[PDB]
Amino acid sequence: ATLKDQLIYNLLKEEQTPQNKITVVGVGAVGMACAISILMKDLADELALVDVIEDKLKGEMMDLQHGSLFLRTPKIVSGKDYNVTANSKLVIITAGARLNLVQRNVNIFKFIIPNVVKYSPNCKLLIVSNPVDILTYVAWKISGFPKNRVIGSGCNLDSARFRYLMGERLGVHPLSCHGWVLGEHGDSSVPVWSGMNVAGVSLKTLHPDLGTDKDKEQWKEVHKQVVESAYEVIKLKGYTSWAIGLSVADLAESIMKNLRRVHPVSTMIKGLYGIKDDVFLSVPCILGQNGISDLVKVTLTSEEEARLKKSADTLWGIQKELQF
Amino acid sequence: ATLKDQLIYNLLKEEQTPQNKITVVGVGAVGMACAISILMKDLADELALVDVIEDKLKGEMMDLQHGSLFLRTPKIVSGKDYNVTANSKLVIITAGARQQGESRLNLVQRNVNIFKFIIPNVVKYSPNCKLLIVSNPVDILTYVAWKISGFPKNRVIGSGCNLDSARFRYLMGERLGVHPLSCHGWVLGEHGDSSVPVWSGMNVAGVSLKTLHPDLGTDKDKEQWKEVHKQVVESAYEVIKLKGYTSWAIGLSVADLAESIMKNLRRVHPVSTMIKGLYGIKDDVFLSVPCILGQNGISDLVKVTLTSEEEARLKKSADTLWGIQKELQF
Amino acid sequence: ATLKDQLIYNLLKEEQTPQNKITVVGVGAVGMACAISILMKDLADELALVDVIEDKLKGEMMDLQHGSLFLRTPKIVSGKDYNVTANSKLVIITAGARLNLVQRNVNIFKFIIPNVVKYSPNCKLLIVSNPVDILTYVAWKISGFPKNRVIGSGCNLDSARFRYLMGERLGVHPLSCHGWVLGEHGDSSVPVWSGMNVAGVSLKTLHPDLGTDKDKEQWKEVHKQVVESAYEVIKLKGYTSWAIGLSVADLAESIMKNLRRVHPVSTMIKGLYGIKDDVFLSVPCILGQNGISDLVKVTLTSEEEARLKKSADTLWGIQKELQF
Amino acid sequence: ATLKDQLIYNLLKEEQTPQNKITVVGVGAVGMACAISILMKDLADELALVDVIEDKLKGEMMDLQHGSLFLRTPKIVSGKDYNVTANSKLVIITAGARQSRLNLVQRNVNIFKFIIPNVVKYSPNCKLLIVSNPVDILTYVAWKISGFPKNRVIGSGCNLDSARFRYLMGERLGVHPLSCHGWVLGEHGDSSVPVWSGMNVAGVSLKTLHPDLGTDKDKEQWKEVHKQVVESAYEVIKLKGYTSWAIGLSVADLAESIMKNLRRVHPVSTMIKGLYGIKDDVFLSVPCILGQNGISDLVKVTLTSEEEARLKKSADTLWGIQKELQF
Ligand SMILES: NC(=O)C1=CN([C@@H]2O[C@H](COP(=O)(O)OP(=O)(O)OC[C@H]3O[C@@H](n4cnc5c(N)ncnc54)[C@H](O)[C@@H]3O)[C@@H](O)[C@H]2O)C=CC1
Ligand SMILES: NC(=O)[C@@H]1C=CCN([C@@H]2O[C@H](COP(=O)(O)OP(=O)(O)OC[C@H]3O[C@@H](n4cnc5c(N)ncnc54)[C@H](O)[C@@H]3O)[C@@H](O)[C@H]2O)C1
Ligand SMILES: NC(=O)[C@@H]1C=CCN([C@@H]2O[C@H](COP(=O)(O)OP(=O)(O)OC[C@H]3O[C@@H](n4cnc5c(N)ncnc54)[C@H](O)[C@@H]3O)[C@@H](O)[C@H]2O)C1
Ligand SMILES: NC(=O)[C@@H]1C=CCN([C@@H]2O[C@H](COP(=O)(O)OP(=O)(O)OC[C@H]3O[C@@H](n4cnc5c(N)ncnc54)[C@H](O)[C@@H]3O)[C@@H](O)[C@H]2O)C1
Ligand SMILES: O=C1N[C@@](c2ccsc2)(c2cccc(O)c2)CC(O)=C1Sc1ccccc1Cl
Ligand SMILES: O=C1N[C@@](c2ccsc2)(c2cccc(O)c2)CC(O)=C1Sc1ccccc1Cl
Ligand SMILES: O=C1N[C@@](c2ccsc2)(c2cccc(O)c2)CC(O)=C1Sc1ccccc1Cl
Ligand SMILES: O=C1N[C@@](c2ccsc2)(c2cccc(O)c2)CC(O)=C1Sc1ccccc1Cl
Repeated sequence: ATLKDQLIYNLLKEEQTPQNKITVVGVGAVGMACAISILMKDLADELALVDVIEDKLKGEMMDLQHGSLFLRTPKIVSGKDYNVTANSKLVIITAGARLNLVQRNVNIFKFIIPNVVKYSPNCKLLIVSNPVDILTYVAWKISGFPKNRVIGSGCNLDSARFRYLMGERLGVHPLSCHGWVLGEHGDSSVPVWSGMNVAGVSLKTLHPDLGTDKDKEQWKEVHKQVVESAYEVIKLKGYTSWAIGLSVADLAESIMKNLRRVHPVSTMIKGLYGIKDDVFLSVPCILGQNGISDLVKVTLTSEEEARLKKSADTLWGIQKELQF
Repeated sequence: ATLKDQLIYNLLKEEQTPQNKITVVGVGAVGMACAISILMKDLADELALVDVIEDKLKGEMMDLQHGSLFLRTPKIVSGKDYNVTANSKLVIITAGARQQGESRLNLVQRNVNIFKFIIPNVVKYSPNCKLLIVSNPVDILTYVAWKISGFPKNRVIGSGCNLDSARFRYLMGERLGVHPLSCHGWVLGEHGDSSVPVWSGMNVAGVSLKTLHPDLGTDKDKEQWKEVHKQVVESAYEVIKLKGYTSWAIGLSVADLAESIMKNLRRVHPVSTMIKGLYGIKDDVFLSVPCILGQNGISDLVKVTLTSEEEARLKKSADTLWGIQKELQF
Repeated sequence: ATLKDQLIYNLLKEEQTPQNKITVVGVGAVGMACAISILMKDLADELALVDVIEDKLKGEMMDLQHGSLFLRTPKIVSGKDYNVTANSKLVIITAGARLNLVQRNVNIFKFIIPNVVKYSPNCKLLIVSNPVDILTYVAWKISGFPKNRVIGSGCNLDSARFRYLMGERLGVHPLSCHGWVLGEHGDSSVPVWSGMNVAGVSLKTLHPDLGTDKDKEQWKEVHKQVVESAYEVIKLKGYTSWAIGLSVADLAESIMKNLRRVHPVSTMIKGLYGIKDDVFLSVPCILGQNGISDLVKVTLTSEEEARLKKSADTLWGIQKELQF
Repeated sequence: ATLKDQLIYNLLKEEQTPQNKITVVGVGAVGMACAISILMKDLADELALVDVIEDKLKGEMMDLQHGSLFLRTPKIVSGKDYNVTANSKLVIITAGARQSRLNLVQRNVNIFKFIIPNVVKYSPNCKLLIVSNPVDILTYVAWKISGFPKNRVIGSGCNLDSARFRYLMGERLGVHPLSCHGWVLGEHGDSSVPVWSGMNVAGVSLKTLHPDLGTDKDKEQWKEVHKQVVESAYEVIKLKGYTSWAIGLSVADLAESIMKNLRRVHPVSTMIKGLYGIKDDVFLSVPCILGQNGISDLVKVTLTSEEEARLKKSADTLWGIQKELQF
């Protein structure tokens, strides 16, 4: 007659599978920022963590667990073995180590993806690890999931940084500053000037020289600052964490709560802008409980299409040379 | 005109003084976990960050700012200068660099020295703020914050046993298969190794565990519930061994205190306060008891009936702390 | 091609079922208060409303729908026909008359409960309609559900009001004021004085007269004022809504997110306190994804135990005369 | 000693002036919906309720207070006397009672003549958020009676109109209303203007994709989406007898920008003199930046000639009513 048995009468031991489980793969600075943002948004009833460094993994798990009083996620687990990830709705891959980088990371996915698939055959994959557009393709390929269930973080953070910088210029909350950065994540991303607006007032229409060499106000600087800010953050603190974690949590929210909000994420663009290769790039997608159910067909200028087409060529050039 | 002027007509450019500003001093692992938890709880309309390492400081600020789309804290600032902290309602001190293997005395003297410059700068720019001390040793450093600031007792709060208690309830919830929220239990006194678990208060739904199980908390306990408090101490060392530091649990616990304070909730939390006049304690020491927290900081405290042995452990901590504190120079 | 097909490319069209659906039966003052609170707590991805008054029902649905921009519940439906309630995790019954009260609400349930079960066989039932302890038994009896999946709102509001009044006297937030009102909802509930505490400090130990007539401070009136308050709110306002909505939403949060928090709700207490009859009364219960998995065995004084057994006799006396 | 004093030692006997206080004037269906939504969004540390029906007011206060355990707003107060409203940051006016119009007007002006001065006396530094109808006119009336600068007098205006529109838009497109952008401006209600040029998803102009958007020759008749916005309002009233939830939610959204100084852009009613050839003191909805000082800025929407003419017509009609009011 334990104290537990004296205190509590059990009606059923009928344990059941977690209903809204999320797994993060890789407990580096990016993965843990994703984890804490996810925990604080009450998106999962069970959170699983996986990594190859066993000590760091257990220690992060316990540190999260010790915050359980202040959370609404009743079960947090971790392990190197992927059985802990079983029955995840969403699995978020951040594992890496900050063309060498590709095959290096391709070998890693060859282990991770099949294990993820093994234990959550019907999950959505959200790839954050870089190069994210290539690695989203790699995951799509290895897992054999339909295109809707393999999502890259893509230009989600790029766009968010853009909207912050735009809001600073205008003196307006980023929520009310709209603008899309599409295509290849990072250096070669495309700011779609035609979609930039506040309250439906297109900045292109008011300012027809927007984002061109002529522009007297040099709004191209804003997109340049998006990439410059990324290098400056790494220069200053060594890594990026908070912003990517907050943006991934926002994607997870749409997926887990089947919101059908639209986000700039990396999806297979074969069939658009004259691209015929099996490659992934960022366009606005509708996110929900089976991942990317729909995408928005943004009208690009000839110069913008050309930039996406060049990225798709560069990326297929790397991908045809890959060993699976 | 410029594009901004063509787009937006300005009605006025007046005023602009923060209504719910929080400052965090020290942007290490603890500081930044406090910052992100505070931001995701929509507690502040402005967050200020302060450190001595200028590069790190600026990059941490930027990193938070780039997540602005996903938050409702419209202004994040940072700087080595305390002018960025002006008009803070709450100022959280997580500065000092964590202990290696170094001792308490070495930690004490280095962090006392750090506070001698931090605290007056905080007081200058935010004379009416509540101060929340997290840096270790927390009970001593809360005293130090109080002595230097000249603040009344209600506005100097030490994180104290708030994390100890959170871990205790976590562990208690594990053994019982109940959410920590519904497992009640208080760890009081000196933060860390010497903390006191108050067995008589441990309950679920108002049912005293001690009443059900009289051996609870004793050596004669066949179920060794006394290990639950031991594991609170053990789990802390273990986390530090495994990942090198602690961040998430302390950050979450601190954001909870900040919530009570900023929203004037008058919830009861176990935090360190100036305890002179209780438990036959006569010296100026800060220890954790259950404190009502709100917009004036600690407005009231709960008088917990302690056992002879629990009273003795607190008095012992008070004697030891004061022994250190009398030999400090200001 | 339509504008939609011009703007949006579909990957997959097949309609997925809701992951976290809740139904509210009865769109009166209580039902809609439950709904708004549930909606502002982000507990459901689908909300279904049912009533017999078709106009009021449609209008209430539309009114919620028109607030969709400010919510995170992407689908809101209504109907007199229970097919709109299909696949609910949780079904909350607030339909009824605001002995005669019993028989006529029993006749309503003979139609409601089978229809609920038909379309959501694995749902948790949460009963709010009065008299709640009797009607919870009625719902259990008719549904054929196991007892863990039939939950009466019970003493959850009574305890919430008790903690509010306690907080006012002590000048402490009700969250930090702990105290349990158990047994039969309403006039015959039992305040468990031994459990009343702040920070683990027993009020009864500090103030032995607590809950007796000898008490100079009349702490016994705190429990009486719980009952007086209910009647007073009705006199002043005509009904109660907000408090009960909020309390139901809190129960729903533990159920839907599997929190395993303890709440005072109505459950089958046969086998406890000498009770032999098939009756439902409030004890502290652990709430999660399977409804009530466990029960806290509160130590009650001789008088408290007898008060509970008395209620059980009274409730069975009524129950045995009912026609199903 | 008392139980409280044996349990609790007091360090200071309080009490600060209220720091994040909101008052709601009028505890009808709309005001109580505003109240619950504000409470569930943790926007205030003190909520004050005012009305002229004593019993109802006291009963609503108690009902809310009884849910305190589940809220984070530690002080909820009410009264017919406006001393209970002292030091509010934001005062929300939903007083009047449900419906001619000029009847509703001069009737509600008589009400405002008592309400507004009382509000001003106890919170001279508050922002006013007017919800009561006709909202554009009644926002003008609160502005004039108060003597407040125009930045602190905000009308709910076309906020609800724009949210209904976005709901309808999202229903058509199979997208969440958050990702469906579109603005309904001008006079709240029957005469509101859908700005077809701003209507977009992901910055893709639906007008650019479909130049017939919002026109008569539109083969998909997207004009009906605006008509449905107005038809929706009549339908709700017919079906349930009043509107509450949606307006409450939208108002709470405005309160959040204001109390948290977010500087988000919302379609609210503001003094529009000097724009679109409007020369009178009239309040019409345009996109406004909302923060701790109310409306600090407004967005200059480029309107078609027909859009501008509709705003001008509302302005003339509104001014013609306003000029005749007795204060
Ligand atoms: N798409 C975007 O917007 C962003 C992408 N990223 C990417 O996130 C990735 C990680 O970033 P950091 O956390 O800063 O690196 P990190 O070095 O701090 O952490 C990486 C983690 O991956 C783990 N790991 C390595 N191999 C593994 C394996 N086979 N299985 C499981 N875990 C394994 C490591 O143990 C380590 O904990 C990088 O690829 C980085 O480029 C970074 C931020 C922005
Ligand atoms: N009370 C509790 O339960 C706590 C649980 C965890 C940690 N607690 C303490 O937080 C502090 C800080 O922990 P952390 O892990 O964040 O230390 P770091 O070394 O990583 O970071 C410290 C920062 O402190 C900064 N620092 C250092 N000096 C200064 C000055 N003079 N002003 C401002 N900031 C300063 C320094 O640059 C670092 O950025 C340490 O005393 C821990 O024992 C206490
Ligand atoms: N358990 C608690 O703590 C409670 C606190 C407050 C209310 N409690 C009870 O909720 C119910 C409902 O109270 P409410 O104030 O909401 O009554 P209303 O009259 O406003 O609404 C009842 C609705 O119930 C509808 N109704 C009536 N019959 C039906 C059927 N057969 N199916 C569906 N809906 C039905 C009817 O049309 C109304 O719309 C009643 O038994 C109250 O005693 C008890
Ligand atoms: N702007 C929008 O989009 C709105 C959409 C919905 C409704 N909107 C208006 O809110 C108000 C109130 O609507 P509601 O439906 O709540 O009317 P009620 O009759 O139920 O409530 C009115 C309350 O107003 C009170 N009242 C009446 N007079 C007073 C005075 N003088 N002081 C304080 N309170 C007063 C009265 O006693 C009632 O309690 C009305 O003008 C509606 O057209 C506007
Ligand atoms: O923000 C980051 N930091 C990384 C980076 C920064 C500059 S180039 C790559 C990065 C690099 C190394 C380590 C690390 O943790 C992150 C990884 C990454 O993809 C990003 S987002 C980014 C990067 C470049 C341009 C624009 C953007 Cl929006
Ligand atoms: O959890 C922690 N980690 C620290 C620690 C852990 C064991 S002893 C001190 C710590 C130590 C060293 C570096 C560092 O960053 C933190 C600092 C600290 O106070 C705590 S909380 C703690 C510590 C000991 C016993 C019980 C508790 Cl609830
Ligand atoms: O608070 C209420 N109001 C009702 C009531 C009130 C007095 S007796 C029954 C009620 C009555 C009529 C309409 C309605 O919506 C609710 C229904 C009900 O159960 C409650 S809770 C209650 C009722 C009596 C004593 C104690 C409590 Cl905690
Ligand atoms: O939604 C409502 N209901 C009211 C209404 C409806 C049709 S005309 C006025 C209304 C009317 C009567 C009573 C009442 O409580 C509300 C009050 C009101 O302003 C609105 S919003 C509205 C009204 C007309 C067209 C478009 C909109 Cl977005």
